[PDB]
Amino acid sequence: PLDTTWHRPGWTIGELEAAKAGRTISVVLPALNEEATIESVIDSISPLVDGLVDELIVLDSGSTDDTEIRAIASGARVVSREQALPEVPVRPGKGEALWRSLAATSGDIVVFIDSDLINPHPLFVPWLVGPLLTGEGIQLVKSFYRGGRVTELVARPLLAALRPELGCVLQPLSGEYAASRELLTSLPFAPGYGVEIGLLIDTFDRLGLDAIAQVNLGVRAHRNRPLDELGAMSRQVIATLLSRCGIPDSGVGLTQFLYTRHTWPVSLVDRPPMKVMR
Amino acid sequence: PLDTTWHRPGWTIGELEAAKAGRTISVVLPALNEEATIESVIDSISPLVDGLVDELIVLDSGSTDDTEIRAIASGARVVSREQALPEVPVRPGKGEALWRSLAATSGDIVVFIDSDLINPHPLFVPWLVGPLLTGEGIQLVKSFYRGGRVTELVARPLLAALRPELGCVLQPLSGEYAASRELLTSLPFAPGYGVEIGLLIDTFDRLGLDAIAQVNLGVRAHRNRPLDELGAMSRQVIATLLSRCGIPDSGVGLTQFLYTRHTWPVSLVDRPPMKVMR
Ligand SMILES: O=c1ccn([C@@H]2O[C@H](COP(=O)(O)OP(=O)(O)O)[C@@H](O)[C@H]2O)c(=O)[nH]1
Ligand SMILES: O=c1ccn([C@@H]2O[C@H](COP(=O)(O)OP(=O)(O)O)[C@@H](O)[C@H]2O)c(=O)[nH]1
Ligand SMILES: O=C(O)[C@@H](COP(=O)(O)O)O[C@H]1O[C@H](CO)[C@@H](O)[C@H](O)[C@H]1O
Ligand SMILES: O=C(O)[C@@H](COP(=O)(O)O)O[C@H]1O[C@H](CO)[C@@H](O)[C@H](O)[C@H]1O
Ligand SMILES: [Mn+2]
Ligand SMILES: [Mn+2]
Repeated sequence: PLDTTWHRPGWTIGELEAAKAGRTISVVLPALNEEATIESVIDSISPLVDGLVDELIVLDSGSTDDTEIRAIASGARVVSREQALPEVPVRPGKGEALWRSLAATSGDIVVFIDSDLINPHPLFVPWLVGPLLTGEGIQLVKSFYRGGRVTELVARPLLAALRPELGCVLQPLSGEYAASRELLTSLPFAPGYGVEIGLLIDTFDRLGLDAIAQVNLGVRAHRNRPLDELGAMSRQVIATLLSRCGIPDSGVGLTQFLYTRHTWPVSLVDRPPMKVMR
Repeated sequence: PLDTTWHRPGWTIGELEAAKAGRTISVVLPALNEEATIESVIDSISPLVDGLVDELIVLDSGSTDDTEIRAIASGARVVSREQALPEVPVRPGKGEALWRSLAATSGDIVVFIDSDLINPHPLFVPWLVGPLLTGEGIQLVKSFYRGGRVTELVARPLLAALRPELGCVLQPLSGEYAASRELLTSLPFAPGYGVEIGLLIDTFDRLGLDAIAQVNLGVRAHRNRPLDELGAMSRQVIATLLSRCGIPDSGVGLTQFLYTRHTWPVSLVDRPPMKVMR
């Protein structure tokens, strides 16, 4: 029921660049403390600039390490959250950075690539924009690949429970996807780690499956985090997913006993469609 | 807000056995293919028989390996699901076995110990019945200890979302707990791996927190399973948890792409309170 390129796409960079037909392509890498990996990621994409890709920015989500200077040294334009929308104070979390990035870019197509990937293939951006440029009716392109414990224990079982029409999607929370600016500026942006599951469910409720494609990116690798930082990610994924399914969420943060106690933040506050800022 | 023995309880086996006061104690080990571990588990408890513990059974949930003969060789009474309730056909899953075991035992207090524990401490049963025998108003005693990825990514975040009053419980899905027969035969029994989260939420909705205690069992170890068998456990945990929170569950099983497709069963069918079979 869901368009799925299962094996390596066949289009070439010149074919895809032809099919642009006046549309522009923006690439955004959100970065919070990724000095180790940001340079390899930028370098996998920058060859495409002025060709297929018209714009590449690194949205610096508050990095205190060498992310900014290493990204500058790789030729990337670096935008802080403040610089993307200065009149609006900054909130924490990933969803904030991706929402803000819509103001700092202008491509008709926006591509999101996580800045914590290790040895990312240089055909990621070409593989993601493929269905947008060639397919008709595609507005969102998620990716799948190949670890994935929030996805496989939280997101996918919960979608099976509440939005079973999205059971065919293989990586709902994937950080690598592309979508049209029209779609992105229409949708609200969940906070924190809810942003991906939120844009998936919202796109489906607004356009159905036939506007959603997914593409195989081979196999991936990234930081594999501690189980506790996943508890908080899981919580925010649940919070967002319940909201889009009309289920009230208590707003209570996950408390963990390490034994010593600590409560993690969870946000129920979405950012509005970027359209309202026109 | 929740009674919690944080460190090793102080009662001794003779003190606890005095506080029995005419009540009997039944111990149940549900077993599906546990030949490797069933003997060590039985042996940690059998010294207590005819003393604190009045009855120990192994409810054989369909084992095709040497679980039954090794359990017999360790002096345990072995009951099959058929033998516990012959007039009712057998359904799969853990919840079925624990429900059936209420018919095959008769203690005023029932203690459940997973038969897949490695080197279980012989004070587990004494530590679990402690609050039931000495405390007043305690009807359910959960355990905590010390891995725990369904618990920490699914159960606890979801309880925070939907039943935040149970955020203090440290291991909602723990297989080691004790409860009164009156409570257990009043409650329905979720199917499969939903049985623990179901008995927790149901007990709370019926008696509040002050009927629930939890006790430290130190540190544990068991099989650490594949991520896919956890996906299905997670699904059934979600299914049961949504039901007790009045949220409709689609009944759609989790589909996984290993890429090759496969859908796992999920059950929405609880067993009724064992009382209805009187
Ligand atoms: O407030 C935030 C949180 C995350 N990220 C980015 O989102 C991606 C996914 O974050 P995750 O925490 O899963 O990875 P890690 O922290 O291990 O690098 C990474 O590129 C982060 O730099 C971000 O820009 N802002
Ligand atoms: O249909 C079932 C499923 C599980 N169990 C028991 O429930 C406990 C927890 O099961 P789990 O699958 O988590 O452990 P494992 O299969 O790795 O031994 C174990 O003692 C199993 O023998 C059972 O008796 N019947
Ligand atoms: O699912 C998860 O728990 C992690 C993968 O990290 P693990 O190695 O599973 O701890 O990644 C999630 O978030 C990533 C960033 O947003 C996405 O790229 C993954 O699709 C998603 O699974
Ligand atoms: O939470 C889980 O995923 C597992 C622990 O296994 P893992 O090593 O975390 O894969 O155990 C759950 O189920 C057990 C049996 O019912 C319980 O004893 C645990 O409390 C529960 O966490
Ligand atoms: Mn990552
Ligand atoms: Mn176990």
